[PDB]
Amino acid sequence: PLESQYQVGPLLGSGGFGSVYSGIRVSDNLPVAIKHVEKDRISDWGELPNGTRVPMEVVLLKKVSSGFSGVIRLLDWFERPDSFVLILERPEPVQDLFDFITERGALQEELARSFFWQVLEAVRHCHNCGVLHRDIKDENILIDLNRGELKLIDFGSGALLKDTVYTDFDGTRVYSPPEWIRYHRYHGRSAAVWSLGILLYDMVCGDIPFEHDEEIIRGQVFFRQRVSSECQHLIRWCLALRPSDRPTFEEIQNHPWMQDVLLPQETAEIHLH
Ligand SMILES: COc1ccc(-c2cc(N)[nH]n2)cc1
Repeated sequence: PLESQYQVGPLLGSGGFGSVYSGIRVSDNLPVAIKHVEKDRISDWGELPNGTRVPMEVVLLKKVSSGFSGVIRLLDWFERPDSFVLILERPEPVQDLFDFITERGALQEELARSFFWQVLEAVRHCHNCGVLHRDIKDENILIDLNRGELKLIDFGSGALLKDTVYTDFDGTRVYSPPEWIRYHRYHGRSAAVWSLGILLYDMVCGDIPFEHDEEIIRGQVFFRQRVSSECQHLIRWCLALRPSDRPTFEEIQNHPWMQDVLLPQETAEIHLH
């Protein structure tokens, strides 16, 4: 079965998410990523339209895995006695946004605008599909270096999108909102906008704004790099302490800083090639 269908290459990475290997689909030589997740480590379980017991990650990936290239697509999955195996698409050449920022430093605003816009479109796709990611951050964003296209990865901390309060959270603390830190309660969309504010600051400053719980709660934004007034305004808006004071996705995309975005191919030509 799986073992004959795929040629296993080297280990790409491992962590909280499991172990991911580079691979090639034997039928058409297609580049793939093979992700292994131990059953004993899966806390959130769900069921497909048929009713098979699978990790929540598989449920969420199927709901979002269609035509749009802003989310990494689930090609297939397999159940083993003690693990689940996920076959994912693999761009080549690729680099995650964390590694990209680490190597190149703070991004030019034209580049951050293109990247941030693409993340916003990917998050809107997830929400339209009834999926909440819950771990939007530089490490969970892949850059397709040839096309200048960004892809969201790791739906392992995600949930089905709902309009009621969430009282559980297992994403990244430094990207978590003050309402979670203080009350252990948040609403999906406004918590997503907070994490987007953390991500934008990270792109234009080269590092995250807050380290400690006290800083998150105070929510005072200091700029360590030269950043335009419009970009600073948008960041401070996404990072409003009161969830109801944060912009909607529409308000972010209509912001003066978000106007005249480059197309992904133009972005690769100017900044990546
Ligand atoms: C280096 O290429 C990849 C490709 C895909 C992934 C991935 C996708 C999801 N949902 N988790 N991990 C990681 C690395």
